[PDB]
Amino acid sequence: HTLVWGVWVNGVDQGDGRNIYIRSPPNNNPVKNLTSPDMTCNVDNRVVPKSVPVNAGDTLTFEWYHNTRDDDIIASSHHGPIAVYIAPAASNGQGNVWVKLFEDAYNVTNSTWAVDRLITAHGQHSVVVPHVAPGDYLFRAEIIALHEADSLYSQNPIRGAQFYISCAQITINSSDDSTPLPAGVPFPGAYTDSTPGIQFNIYTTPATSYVAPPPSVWSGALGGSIAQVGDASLE
Ligand SMILES: OC[C@H]1O[C@@H](O[C@H]2[C@H](O)[C@@H](O)[C@H](O[C@H]3[C@H](O)[C@@H](O)[C@H](O)O[C@@H]3CO)O[C@@H]2CO)[C@H](O)[C@@H](O)[C@@H]1O
Ligand SMILES: *[C@@H]1O[C@H](CO)[C@@H](O)[C@H](O)[C@H]1NC(C)=O
Ligand SMILES: [Cl-]
Ligand SMILES: [Cl-]
Ligand SMILES: [Cl-]
Ligand SMILES: [Cl-]
Ligand SMILES: [Cl-]
Ligand SMILES: [Cl-]
Ligand SMILES: [Cu+2]
Repeated sequence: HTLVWGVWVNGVDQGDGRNIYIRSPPNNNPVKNLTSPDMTCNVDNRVVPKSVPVNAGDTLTFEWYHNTRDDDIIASSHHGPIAVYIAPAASNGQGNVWVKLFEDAYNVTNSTWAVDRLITAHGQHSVVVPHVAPGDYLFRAEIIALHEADSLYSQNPIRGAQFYISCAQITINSSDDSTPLPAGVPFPGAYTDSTPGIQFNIYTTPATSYVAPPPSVWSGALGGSIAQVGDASLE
């Protein structure tokens, strides 16, 4: 159970975005139904009044939290991967529009899942804004918590993989459109019961064995990381 508080751009806090430039749901409950429209941008998908201005090559940092800003972020039990996708705003997230910019699952060196390092990063993880067409976009940040992913929600609705999905409204201003956005995947639709990484037992399978759900990261993606860029406690 975790939500996005806001974003930073090039290490500068853009301020509380909840229901402002983040299409925030009313609480931190997970989405579990892979076929539901809630898979797109969570349970309250509507246009919010602001869109964060960025340029290609900028660092866009999502900041997550549990109950209050810069708290425990997400429960430590929620081991799992993190992804970020992009789609044009005009889609409203519908169709085959979502392009993957970032994926982190398990890091063998450090023996840590993406979620583990998200906590250590005070909720912060980033992508570099790609050289796509200037305009309005949705950035869909997705945490998958696997602590009940031994089961399938479709089979047992009290268990299953848990999705913490947040959509940020981002306006790309300066960009040469040298890497125009390719075809994407639909949400709901891309993840099914047979998809690698949706049904997995973290308690008996080695994490080195884990395969995150496709699609793969777009070759035009410019970078990303799970790491603190800024100190909220000084805000
Ligand atoms: O169900 C057993 C599993 O519980 C996990 O903890 C979650 C609780 O089940 C869940 O009810 C609680 O929801 C809280 C939420 O954290 C809080 O922010 C909000 O204000 O109130 C909700 C209650 O309405 O969330 C926790 C995770 O934070 C354990 O993590 C898991 O190991 C255990 O198996
Ligand atoms: C999952 O979502 C589908 C598509 O909206 C819906 O028809 C179905 O009833 C949902 N499942 C549950 C258990 O609510
Ligand atoms: Cl839970
Ligand atoms: Cl659900
Ligand atoms: Cl860090
Ligand atoms: Cl550019
Ligand atoms: Cl579907
Ligand atoms: Cl980065
Ligand atoms: Cu939770």
